Amino acid sequence: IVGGYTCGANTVPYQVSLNSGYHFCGGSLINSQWVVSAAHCYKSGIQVRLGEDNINVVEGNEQFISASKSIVHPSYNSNTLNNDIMLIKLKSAASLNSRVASISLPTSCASAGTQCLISGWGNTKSSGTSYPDVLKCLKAPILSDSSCKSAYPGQITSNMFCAGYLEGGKDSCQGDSGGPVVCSGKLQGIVSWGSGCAQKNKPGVYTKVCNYVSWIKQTIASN
Ligand SMILES: NC(=[NH2+])c1ccc2[nH]c(-c3cc(CC[NH3+])cc(-c4ccccc4)c3[O-])nc2c1
Ligand SMILES: [Ca+2]
Repeated sequence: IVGGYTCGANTVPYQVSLNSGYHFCGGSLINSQWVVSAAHCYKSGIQVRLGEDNINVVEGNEQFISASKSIVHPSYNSNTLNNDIMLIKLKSAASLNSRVASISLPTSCASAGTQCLISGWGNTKSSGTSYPDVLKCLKAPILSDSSCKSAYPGQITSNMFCAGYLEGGKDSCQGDSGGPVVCSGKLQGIVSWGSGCAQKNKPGVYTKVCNYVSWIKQTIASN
């Protein structure tokens, strides 16, 4: 997260860290046994780490659980990143409390101007790499589809939306991929891609979760 602030320990209880010997992507807990992340974060050997703040120090509240299976959307396109969503089923259910809790799926899509909270342990530098130990937060608005398509002509599908600042300086970045974009208590987006990080007129692009709620429910119900 570039231009954000320190969230504060366990203030984003649905945020998870996908780990393979190091933090490589974020995710969101949607129930005690399932996590939603981005398809491009897929790899084998994933350990889901819940209740984290400092990902380099066991401070208490952490729950490390292996993923039993990862389900990448069948229509995920790695070249356009269209349908960049994946579901991860945990080997055992997580113990939910105040520090570890799930976030609700939306019943309707959000409108432009909606203010959302984006969080993660990704790069905090737009020009260089600086990865944080604790969780960073950024409040950002959803931009209009016209501004988004104007910024990324021919690359935005109906399953994506832009959020952020056109002036640059505040944005999600590498390492934040797969993590949550929560607006009015509902998971509306998944950090997916962008051109650089926090560059002027190149806002972040997010997977539009409201377009996948029935797919998520049907997939969870049959697995
Ligand atoms: N500006 C943004 N809002 C933004 C958001 C998410 C991003 N994710 C990435 C990203 C970049 C790379 C390096 C490509 N030269 C790799 C990954 C990546 C992470 C895990 C697995 C595979 C790729 C990214 O998510 N850049 C990103 C930029
Ligand atoms: Ca920790």
